Amino acid sequence: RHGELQYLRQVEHILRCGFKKEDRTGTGTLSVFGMQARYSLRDEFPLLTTKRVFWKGVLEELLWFIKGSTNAKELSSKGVRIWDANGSRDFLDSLGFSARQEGDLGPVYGFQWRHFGAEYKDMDSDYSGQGVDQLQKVIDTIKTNPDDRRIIMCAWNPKDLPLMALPPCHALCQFYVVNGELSCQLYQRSGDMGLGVPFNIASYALLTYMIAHITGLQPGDFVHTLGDAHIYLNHIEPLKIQLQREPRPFPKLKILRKVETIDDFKVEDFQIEGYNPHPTMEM
Amino acid sequence: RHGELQYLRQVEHILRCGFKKEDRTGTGTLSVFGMQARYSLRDEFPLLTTKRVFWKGVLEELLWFIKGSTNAKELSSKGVRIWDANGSRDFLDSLGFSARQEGDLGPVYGFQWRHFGAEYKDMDSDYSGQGVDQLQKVIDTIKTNPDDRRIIMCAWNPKDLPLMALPPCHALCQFYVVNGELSCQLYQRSGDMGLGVPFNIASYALLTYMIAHITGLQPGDFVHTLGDAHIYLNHIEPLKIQLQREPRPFPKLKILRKVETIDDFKVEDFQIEGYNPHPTIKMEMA
Ligand SMILES: O=c1nc(NO)ccn1[C@H]1C[C@H](O)[C@@H](COP(=O)(O)O)O1
Ligand SMILES: O=c1nc(NO)ccn1[C@H]1C[C@H](O)[C@@H](COP(=O)(O)O)O1
Repeated sequence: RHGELQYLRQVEHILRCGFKKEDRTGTGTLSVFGMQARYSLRDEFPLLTTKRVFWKGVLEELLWFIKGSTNAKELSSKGVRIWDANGSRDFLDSLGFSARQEGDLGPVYGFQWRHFGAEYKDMDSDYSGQGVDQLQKVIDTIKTNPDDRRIIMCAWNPKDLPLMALPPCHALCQFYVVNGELSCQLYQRSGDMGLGVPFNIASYALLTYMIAHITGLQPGDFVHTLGDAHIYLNHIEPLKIQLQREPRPFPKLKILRKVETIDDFKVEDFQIEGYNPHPTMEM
Repeated sequence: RHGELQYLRQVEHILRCGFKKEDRTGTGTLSVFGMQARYSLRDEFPLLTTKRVFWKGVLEELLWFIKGSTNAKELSSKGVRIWDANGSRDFLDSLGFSARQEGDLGPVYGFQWRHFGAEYKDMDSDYSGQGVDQLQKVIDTIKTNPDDRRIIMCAWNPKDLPLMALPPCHALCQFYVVNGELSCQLYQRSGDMGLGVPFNIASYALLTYMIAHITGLQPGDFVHTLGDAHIYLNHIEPLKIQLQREPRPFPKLKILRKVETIDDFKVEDFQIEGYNPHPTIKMEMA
């Protein structure tokens, strides 16, 4: 009944039925290919309670995508340092991006969402009016033709892949309207169940709350679809302890004023209410 | 537990729990957003048995994608007419492409799979060496780095959307290797459960058979993920008839020689063995 039970049941499934599968680093995982969960967004927000999620992170990252930034420093400046390693001098240099300034992640989410198909130069270039503004397109469609079955925002851009500091885990999302309610489905190609997935659910849930607010709809479901769902072998023992915790009721997300456009949202517009995660995993 | 039961349980779910949702066509639907089924490809091929699926069409269509064609006439010449209406004068005209030659679907699957990001001109243009050959990239990666979590072919191209005769229902697919087995997940954004979906499952299961053959792996699973899964209101009675039929075991798919490149497959190289479906059920197209 509690929606977090689906996440825990996925983790239980990978622990019990997953296959050992080597991976790009070399730490090894247990893996299952193809999973799906549905998190209701109706009068609650799916911010996992069996372990704390970095909400400040979720929110600032999402605001950073929306402004179309591809500078890790513009995020880091908000106290959210999750993308900093990927834009470091040594990391960029290792990919052959010696000409880039530190921070320049290349044409990642912000760019694809706002400027798909534009020619990326650097993180400081002016791309005003260039490419497809997928995010505004989705919002426009939801308002004018909510029954449309093509309401997609796609970060996966095969042309641009070699220029990105890393390829996106969240390949595309799709939006859906029925009965005054906005749903979102994420196709996530690769999910670290222990460390990444709870954050990723909160992210796409928050986007859906944001879009539903500006289009005058209510949040429906967040449908989480995974490709390689995995648990790193060093996360097994912590997840078994986590798996013994009963979820606390999900918190509520409140939007504190009437916001007209997606660009106008600010950190202060949001309040998480009644979040009571169980107390205290390496990447 | 017969794999076709998942498809039938999806249809039953939509019939029972779907919402009525108007659509672009005006016929209306019952719809659910977000579904997933897994079809084993291990010593069986998921060609549905509760009605007859147009296998010839599945095979010719996929071959046609593979060679990069965006010319409906080139598929029609094989006796497979499923794209002809999309390339017709009247339809191209309605979309505003009156300068376009009849048959010219614009930058659809074949172009995206073989030339992603190239500048489309017309269906007769020479695109050799232009854009990203995603199909070949996926094959290459499967061979050189089977654990890669980025093995994706994406037909959804927001830049090209406005030039396409129709936007792709199959937005992307991802491949996955473990234990000597090749799996594929399709993200299908919109599924006509009556007419489209059984054909679509066969398409991607066949694609997976083809790639596993080329990369020397065994087919694993086909995971079918749907966005707007819908039943047109006029398919309801035909599907209620179908839901009464008990599935028969799935057929086997045989590949009849060693093929070394995906471009070298021909219709003659495939044999469906033991396909014993219940009769065709006819359903009016939206
Ligand atoms: O769960 C994840 N969520 C992300 N959100 O931005 C990013 C990454 N991941 C995980 C999935 C894999 O563990 C790893 C990415 O490695 P890849 O799948 O090899 O590209 O990080
Ligand atoms: O199920 C489908 N499979 C296709 N495979 O190529 C193509 C189309 N369809 C269905 C889904 C919708 O009923 C219709 C396309 O309409 P749209 O989702 O409104 O773009 O055809």
